[PDB]
Amino acid sequence: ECHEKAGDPVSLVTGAEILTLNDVELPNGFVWSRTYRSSKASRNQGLGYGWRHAFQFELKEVTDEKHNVTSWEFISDSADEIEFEPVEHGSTSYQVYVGASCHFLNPNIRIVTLSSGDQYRFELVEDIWLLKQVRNGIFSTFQLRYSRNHRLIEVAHNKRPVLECQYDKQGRLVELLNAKTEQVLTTYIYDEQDDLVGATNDLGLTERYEYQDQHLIAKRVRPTGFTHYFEWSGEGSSAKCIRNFGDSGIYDYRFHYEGAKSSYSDSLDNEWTFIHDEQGHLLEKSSPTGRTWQWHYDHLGRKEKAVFPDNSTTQYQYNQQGQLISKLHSSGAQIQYGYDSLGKLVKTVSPDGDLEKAYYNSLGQRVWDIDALGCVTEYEYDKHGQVVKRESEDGKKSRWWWDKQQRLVAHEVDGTLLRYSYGATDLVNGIAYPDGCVAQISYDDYGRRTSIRYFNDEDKVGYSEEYAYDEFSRVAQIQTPEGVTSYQWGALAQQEAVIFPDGSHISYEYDQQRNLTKLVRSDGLAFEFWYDSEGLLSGTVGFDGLHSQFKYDSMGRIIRKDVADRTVLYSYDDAGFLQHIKAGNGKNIVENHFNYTLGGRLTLASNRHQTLQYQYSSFGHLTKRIQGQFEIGEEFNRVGQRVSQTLPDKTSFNFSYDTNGRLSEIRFSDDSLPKIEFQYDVMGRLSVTETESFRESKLYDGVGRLVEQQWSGREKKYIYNAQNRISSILDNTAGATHYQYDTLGYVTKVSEAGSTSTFESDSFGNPALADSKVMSDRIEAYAGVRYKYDQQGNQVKREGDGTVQKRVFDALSQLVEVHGDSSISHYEYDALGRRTKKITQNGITEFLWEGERLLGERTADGFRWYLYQPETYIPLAVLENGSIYLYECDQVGKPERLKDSAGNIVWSASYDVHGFASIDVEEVRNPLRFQGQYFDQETNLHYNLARYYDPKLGRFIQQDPISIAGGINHYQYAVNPIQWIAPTGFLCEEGLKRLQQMLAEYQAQSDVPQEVCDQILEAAKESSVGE
Repeated sequence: ECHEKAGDPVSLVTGAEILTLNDVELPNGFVWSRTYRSSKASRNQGLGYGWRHAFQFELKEVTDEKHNVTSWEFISDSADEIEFEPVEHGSTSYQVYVGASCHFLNPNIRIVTLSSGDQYRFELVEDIWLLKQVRNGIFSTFQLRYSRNHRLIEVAHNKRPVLECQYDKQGRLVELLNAKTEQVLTTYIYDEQDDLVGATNDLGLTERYEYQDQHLIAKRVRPTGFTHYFEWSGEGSSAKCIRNFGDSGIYDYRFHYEGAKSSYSDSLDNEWTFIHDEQGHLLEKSSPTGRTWQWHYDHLGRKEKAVFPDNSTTQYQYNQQGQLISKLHSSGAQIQYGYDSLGKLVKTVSPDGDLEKAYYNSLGQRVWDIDALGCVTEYEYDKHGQVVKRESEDGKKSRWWWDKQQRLVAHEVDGTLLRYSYGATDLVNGIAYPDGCVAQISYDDYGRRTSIRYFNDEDKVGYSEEYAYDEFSRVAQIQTPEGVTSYQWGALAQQEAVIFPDGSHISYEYDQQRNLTKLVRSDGLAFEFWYDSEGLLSGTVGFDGLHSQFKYDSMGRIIRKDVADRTVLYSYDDAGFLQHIKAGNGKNIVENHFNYTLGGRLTLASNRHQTLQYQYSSFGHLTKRIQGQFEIGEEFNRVGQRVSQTLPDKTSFNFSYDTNGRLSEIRFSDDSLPKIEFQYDVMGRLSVTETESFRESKLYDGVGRLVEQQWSGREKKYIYNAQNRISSILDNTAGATHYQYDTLGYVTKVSEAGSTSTFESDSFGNPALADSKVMSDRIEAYAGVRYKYDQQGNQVKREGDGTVQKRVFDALSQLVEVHGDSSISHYEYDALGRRTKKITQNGITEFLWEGERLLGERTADGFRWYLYQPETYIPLAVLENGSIYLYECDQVGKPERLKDSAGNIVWSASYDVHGFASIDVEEVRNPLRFQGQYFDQETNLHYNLARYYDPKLGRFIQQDPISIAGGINHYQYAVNPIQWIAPTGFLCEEGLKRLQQMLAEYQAQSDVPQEVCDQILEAAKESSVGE
């Protein structure tokens, strides 16, 4: 038995049907669900026959005729029973092969700690044990109260009631109140028979249920529609449900029994086999493709060994207490857990040798937390049992404030101290930031968010955002200052269509089993998907072809891509990691080599051009980077911070942190270079950079947008339009630039001098100039330049004004050579996909990488290192020939000015709208154009991390391996290069991130849904492997 689309996973071979539905959900951790069970559907308590809410716990005490108890029965959801033996006071039961325990604190207090991590504190009143505490999480608890009659009412959230039960005089519940501005939420409906028939949700949704003859579910009708039918072949609790009819996306679900095995059909003619023993123990599970899972028990009720489809075994080892002690994998490492006398997880050992432990108080509070890297965290609770401090080592201590109503009044992380304010109900309507900004939220009468309005005093800045929902439960329209966006769902949360401004529409066509089949745009181009019998992506077709194969393994891992020209031939370590990659295109082999240890920490990535060996000392932190003939060390502190990074040039600059755990001082070891100091803002943003000869200060209007920059001799101001876009840039050194955009985010025209520039484009980023010529998505002619592509979709030939340039790549779609008129260049890449050596006519250039960003280079004239911001890719204070040169970057991070510590500027340049830089004063070269971009002059290109960007055309010259998961346009760099940085190539984002942007709700729409996006990301491992 297993999961099916027309219901819930089956819990018994006899055909026990389960149905879990959530009635109400609160956005603070509260939920009210219900569970139905076809088996044992002859008892009625609370709801109808078989229905049970999540707060029904009895803990009965079984008695016999001899006036002896000898048994305590604990009943949980889905009719699960556990038997505990009677013990004396101050002792526990230590139940076997279930992993539970029954602690007896006092004669009226019991604690039932299950294997999940709950406590279930029960209290005796006169003769029966009623549930009083749940403690389903670390901070989420549930308090229960009872009246003179034994009925559950007044459910609370750790201090305060948020729901009711409103029991009826008949003996059931019909309506659920709110205990605060009382209003109907569920209004259960009952017929003359004792069985749940109608739901009648608060928003008007009515879900009907009809039982055939014996309170067994025969049909169910959702409020939107797509009813589901049921048929049975037995009587009573021994009835086997067969032929589960579906109507939304499924149309066939057959179940066949044979007494010893069970076969399950599907709507795509796919059957799974299940073979059980004489009991409910699952022995074998067979897939229609050939994958077989096997289980072997220890003749005690618990599992002992598991066998996967591949030739591997996983064994378990318990103790005399019935808890899981160790789990060992075949030809690998093992995991070891350790519990306390109560039965909660207290210690866990990782396969890499890093232990994680904690401590639980006598009231369930967790204190003295220690992570894997090593950090003592001290928890502090108030009189009401809520964390107030959560203090770690070296700052990183939060602060929480509560009122008489025990509501979140103030929360602090690193010094923000933002305040919250609630309205007339238990919902926060106002947020006050320490910079003066105030964000108000306006809701509707159904408790949903409708409007958000930001406003700041003494500056007159702010905007608004609005949302409009659909008929039943979905979002229909979102109105932002940029524009309006509409959505159309397929009555099953599928979003059949999305509508973007300027008349843009994207349609999604699904198929059976609810799989994304086709994505159609407005111009007729379609992206097609094809799945196999296993539900995985078996093929993809882009807007211009590019067929794929996507071969998988017996465990669910991709083996080869084979996208119409070249396979990758992935080879795994046979333990859970990648080992080898061999790609080929026209007699071109790369032969990458990967080595991994038990639990990560590869420490090795071998290639034909590099070695890339790493070293770890202790606590799981890296301490040595050995790249080719270069060695970089580290001096990680006992608290986890890193200081005194040693370089092969014997520089070894030291770091010094301050309160709240932030970088505050950088002191070189040369004893001749001055130190650079940083000063952050109350909001947590870097504001001042101070040095004896360089003072930089960036200001903010009070909302989170950068407005003014000063460098003690030069000032830059930015003026935004009504659409929250950079409109005017005024530099103190005789400069005024104005931008004008279209209805979308693209730029239409720019004016910087007596001459102006104009651009035209459609709603998909393609150029719409008078001389632009594109076939489907690639540019064939632009500004008199002819581009000749290949079968893959990469710029191969470029014909400009009397100049022809050819480009040749490798089998990994990486540019390896470029031929021109008199300049032939070659490039070398390592196993991580980064450029390590450049061979040109000028000389040999070597690059050193530190993670994802570049760190220094060697141009055969000495050593020069590049420094960046603490947590930003903006370069600053480059070190060369024992001299520090300070940079001056704009709001995007493009270095335009560079000056030594003497008062005179040594490098000056100016950038255009397309990213090209015209240099006028050049004494010290600066090949950095954007954040993480390297500028090649011999080819006049930009290289972020794996792709070449063209500053003249304004977009990349090749498609990324996650093009479908990145955006609708495979060549678009960004919608506008004024507010987007897009580091490391793909995955563009905003350059400046504001804290107020976290309050806005999710857009609930993407270019590709999460499932297909994850399936695409997992299918491309050659570009996602790192450290």
